[PDB]
Amino acid sequence: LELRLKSPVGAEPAVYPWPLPVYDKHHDAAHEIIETIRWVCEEIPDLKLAMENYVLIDYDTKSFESMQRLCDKYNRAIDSIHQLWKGNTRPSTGLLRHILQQVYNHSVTDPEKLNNYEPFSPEVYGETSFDLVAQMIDEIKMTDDDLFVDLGSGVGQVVLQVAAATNCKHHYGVEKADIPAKYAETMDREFRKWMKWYGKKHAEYTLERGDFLSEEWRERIANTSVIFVNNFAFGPEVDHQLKERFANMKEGGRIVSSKPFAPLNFRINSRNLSDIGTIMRVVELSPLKSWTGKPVSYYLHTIDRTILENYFSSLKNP
Ligand SMILES: COc1nc(N)nc(Nc2cc(S(N)(=O)=O)ccc2N[C@@H](c2cccc3c2OC(F)(F)O3)c2ncccc2Cl)n1
Repeated sequence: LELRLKSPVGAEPAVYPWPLPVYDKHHDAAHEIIETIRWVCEEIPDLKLAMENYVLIDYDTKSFESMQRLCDKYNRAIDSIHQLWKGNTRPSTGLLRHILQQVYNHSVTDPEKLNNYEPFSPEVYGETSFDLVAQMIDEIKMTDDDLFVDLGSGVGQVVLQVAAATNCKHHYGVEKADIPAKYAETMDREFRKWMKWYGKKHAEYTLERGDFLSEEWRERIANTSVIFVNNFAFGPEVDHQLKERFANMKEGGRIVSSKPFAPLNFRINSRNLSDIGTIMRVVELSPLKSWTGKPVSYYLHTIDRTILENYFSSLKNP
């Protein structure tokens, strides 16, 4: 009582039990199977030739026999292609969206347990966050010298997306809450397994449980080159403590957030020398400035102590 999908790169097969797991009101494992097959067919043109036309539309998700026949036809077509080949790149954006959703559906079995009613919740990642994170990746252009940290990483979705798209030395996700941090452990295993199944490359990453406001995390923030933080619902105290942590970052250190940490129009004077605006540039970025999603904006902060230095030089030399 199971369905098996052979890996296009010879990794362990994907095994699903029957009856197939139900994900949410509108998605299930049956549709994930058909979409997986269709993605592999795009990835391998020979496979599309080896597979008969009708097979990827003439199926019945409510029938074991029909689902088994679909799986069989794909498995046999993958077998002939492996026969032809007898004789590790980053995933495309479309495949990655599919992989992240697949990883989530296999990891977060109980969605009520998450208790996230907020916008940008793990449950709606594909609809809201995925495209926005992709636009953010294109805008900040990270290299192998960069270290990326998502402060309050939930189930680790942003970290997985960034690790699958960039060549940062390392990507970290830190989450305090027990339930998301526990789900993140499964997300991590499911992501590595599925990426191996597709034969797709990703950078090194770590998902960990912890408080980003802890003593251990003070020096970790100071050594981070790119911080991602959804500070939208942060209270003044968490916001205050975070600014203190950012104050130890290196020149050129960057912070990508949902609310700015300093005003966009900050003008250094004698009365505001204690403000974070004295040591960081801030710009409002928006995909609307070929975006067709929500009219969102995000904030890029760049550590630059010359703001403070130029002010002191202006006072000594008028
Ligand atoms: C508006 O309602 C709302 N409620 C809550 N709780 N959080 C937010 N957050 C929020 C608000 C706005 S805004 N400025 O248009 O109001 C815009 C974006 C977010 N969140 C984004 C996010 C946060 C930080 C840096 C970002 C970012 O996206 C980025 F990639 F561009 O760089 C998000 N967060 C968590 C996971 C995935 C994603 Cl993608 N928004």
